[PDB]
Amino acid sequence: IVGGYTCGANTVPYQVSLNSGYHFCGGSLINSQWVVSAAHCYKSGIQVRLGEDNINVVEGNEQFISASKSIVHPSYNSNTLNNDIMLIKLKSAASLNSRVASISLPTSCASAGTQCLISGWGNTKSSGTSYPDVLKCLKAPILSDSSCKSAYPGQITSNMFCAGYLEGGKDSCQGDSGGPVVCSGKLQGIVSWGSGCAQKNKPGVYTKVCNYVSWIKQTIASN
Ligand SMILES: NC(=[NH2+])c1ccc2[nH]c(-c3ncccc3[O-])nc2c1
Ligand SMILES: [Ca+2]
Repeated sequence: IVGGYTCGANTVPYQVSLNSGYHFCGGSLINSQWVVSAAHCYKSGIQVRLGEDNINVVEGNEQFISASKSIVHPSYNSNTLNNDIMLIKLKSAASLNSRVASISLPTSCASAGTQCLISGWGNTKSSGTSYPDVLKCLKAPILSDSSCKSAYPGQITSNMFCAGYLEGGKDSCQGDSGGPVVCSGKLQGIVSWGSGCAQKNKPGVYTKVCNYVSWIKQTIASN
């Protein structure tokens, strides 16, 4: 997260870290056995880490559970990143409490102007790599579709939305991929891509979760 602040241990109880010997992506807990992340974060050998704050120290509240299966959306395109969403089922359910909690799926899409919270352990520099130990937060608004399409002409599908600051300085970055964009208590986006990090006129692009709620409910219901 570039231009963000330290969230505070366990203030974001639905944030998960996807780990394969190191942190590589974020994700959101939506029920005690399912996590939603981005299809480009897929790999085998994923351990889901819940109740995390400092990812390099065990401090208490952490739950490490291995993933039983990862379901990348059947229509995910790795060249356009359209349908960039993946569901991970956990080997055992997580114990929920106030430090580990699920986030709700939306009942409607959000409008531009809505302010949202983006969090993650990804890069905090736009030029160079500086990964934090603790979780960083950034509050960003959803931009209008014209500013998003004018920024990435021909690269935005209707399953993507832009959120961020056109003046630059604040944005999500690598390491944040797969993580949450929560607005008014609902999971509205997933960190998917952007051109560099925090660059002027290059806002972040997120998977528009409101378009996958029926798919998520049907896939969890049949697995
Ligand atoms: N500007 C953003 N909001 C953003 C978000 C996620 C990213 N992930 C990446 C990224 N991911 C994997 C390898 C290199 C990257 O620059 N760039 C990213 C940029
Ligand atoms: Ca820790």
